[PDB]
Amino acid sequence: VSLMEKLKWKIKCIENKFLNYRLTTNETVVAETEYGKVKGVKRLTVYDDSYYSFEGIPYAQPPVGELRFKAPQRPTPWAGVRDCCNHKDKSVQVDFITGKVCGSEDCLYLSVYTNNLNPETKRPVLVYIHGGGFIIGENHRDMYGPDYFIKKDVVLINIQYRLGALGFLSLNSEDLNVPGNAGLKDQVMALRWIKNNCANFGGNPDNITVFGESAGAASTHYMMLTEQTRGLFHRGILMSGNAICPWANTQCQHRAFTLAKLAGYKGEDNDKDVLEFLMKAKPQDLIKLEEKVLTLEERTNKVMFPFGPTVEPYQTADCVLPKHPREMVKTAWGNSIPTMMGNTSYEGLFFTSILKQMPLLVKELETCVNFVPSELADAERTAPETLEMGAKIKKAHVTGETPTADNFMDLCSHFYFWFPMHRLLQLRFNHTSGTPVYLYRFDFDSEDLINPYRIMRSGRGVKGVSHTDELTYFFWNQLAKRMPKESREYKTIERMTGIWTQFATTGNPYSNEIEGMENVSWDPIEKSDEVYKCLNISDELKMIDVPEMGKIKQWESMFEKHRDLF
Repeated sequence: VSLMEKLKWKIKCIENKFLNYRLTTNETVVAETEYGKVKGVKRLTVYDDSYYSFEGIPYAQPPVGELRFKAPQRPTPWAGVRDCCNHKDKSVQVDFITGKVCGSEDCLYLSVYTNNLNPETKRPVLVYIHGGGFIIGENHRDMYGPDYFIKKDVVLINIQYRLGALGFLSLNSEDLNVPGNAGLKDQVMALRWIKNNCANFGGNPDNITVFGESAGAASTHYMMLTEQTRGLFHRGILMSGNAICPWANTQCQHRAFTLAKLAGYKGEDNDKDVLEFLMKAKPQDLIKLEEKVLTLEERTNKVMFPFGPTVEPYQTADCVLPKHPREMVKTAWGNSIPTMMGNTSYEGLFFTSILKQMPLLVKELETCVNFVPSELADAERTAPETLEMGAKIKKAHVTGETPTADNFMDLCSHFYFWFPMHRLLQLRFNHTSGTPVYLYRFDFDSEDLINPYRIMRSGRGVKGVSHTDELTYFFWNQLAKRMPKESREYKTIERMTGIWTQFATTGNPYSNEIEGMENVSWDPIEKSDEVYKCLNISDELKMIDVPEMGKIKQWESMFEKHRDLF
């Protein structure tokens, strides 16, 4: 991020401090939890609404010392009142604006918001799992403010979970009890807390919806796949991602050794001696080196992150992912709850700044071998079958005689988002009770209201609807402002939170109380459909055939000889 955007951000951090004070009221309130009483507080919004706020509710023991890299343990209870009028630390990470390491190992918290702690009827409970590649993110209100959703009569809960190597280290040796996925295990313990405790805040434990964007959508989907969570919740919403995405899962068992070596370890490639070294390292020292861990070959093969969700090398009682996601879909409990999925209209537009920076990436489209699904390719990407599959992808995305940045971005929309969604829809239809899945396509562009991922990405002034742009219409953030009621942006806030609340309530996203829906016939996708229908959300709401369908089917065609892998 540029100096000018860094200054502008610092100014916004200070203004947000002042605003937050102005919007804090003096109406403190106490709620019960299974581990002790919590004190929260009423806050106002810039729209002059109000909500009860409890932040910093622990759902697990701080995963420090000997609990580092291990599955979470339940927190210790308390006999008095715990102060929850302020946020806790985020998980250790690199701050994207500043570039410096920030956060704490002491990060296993969730926050609970609602406009009314004693409603006459128990309310639908919406649980947001944040994205950020499993390496960044938080539940702080300067990023994920509940100010729009508290216009609706819901309970909203935003969780944290461990990030990076501290959340996703994985070792083969069973003696060591570091199988992987500690951060997903965190999410499991948070969802158990929510089911056990949401009643204390006016939530219906029999009507919980989990939703997330990007890594939070992959997370939502993992929570729908694992047996650990069977029946814990009742709707899911996957916003630009799922567990079949190529970035959502990695076998990272050798990368602990690599990270240790970067941190100054000398010794053998031996899980015990490697874990021992990493157990004494300063957490910030490990997070700072994480960006250096992937090899050139891995980055070329499109491995996005060194640590993340993984298939666990052995079983334990707390095992979240015992098989590859596609195998887990075959027996998944969550195939049988109402689900909504969708993507933006130009997902890969996110990579604009990356292509400016590294313009030789566009030369990858000359053969497209690097984008062939890894299960079909070779690591060297030189086999003739790999070249033939790459030629198919190239037909789908290269529109003229020389590959362009736009073509690269288009291909990215499909490789990282639309293709895995198609794979997941088709696999799930084979293994479901028949509960509906609905599709949206977010296609609303504005520069009048933005979110911090636009600064991260250097996307100011870039026309089109990038990955992450929909977050602006769900959550308040410190770059936001009060929008006039008549504005296109306000109307889109109303619509998006309306639709999500409607879905959370009923399992059907359609409502004629939502403005612009009077001619919308939003039907779920069927097995028999050759062409997906979606609600395209722009200035109007319109059911259309997914514009991306053609390319989706071209990607599918790479599996003609290997239909069992599709």
